[PDB]
Amino acid sequence: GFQYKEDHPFEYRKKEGEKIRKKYPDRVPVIVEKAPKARVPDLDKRKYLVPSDLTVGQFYFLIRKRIHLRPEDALFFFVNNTIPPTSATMGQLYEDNHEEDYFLYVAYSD
Repeated sequence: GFQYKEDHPFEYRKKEGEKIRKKYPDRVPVIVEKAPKARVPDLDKRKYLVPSDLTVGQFYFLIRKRIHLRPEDALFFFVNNTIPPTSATMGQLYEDNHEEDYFLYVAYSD
């Protein structure tokens, strides 16, 4: 599973997610890591605070660039056993998929 969940016990993650949701009402907290079997670069930053209206497609645009993919290279997000559509907003994805620690978890893969 996600490295972030190894690096921090549930109770602390939940307290931090609560904190963020209180402090930043129009942002959604996202943990982003490479999928276990993906063959692409790792990012140094895993904790994201993105506008709720940001689309999944825009988030691909940002992630793709940070891992030095070309627009024509494949990239997928895995979110709770699904690939979200590009038209979904991160706010929508958060409401549908956030964990009980109040984070949304997104894996990326080629």
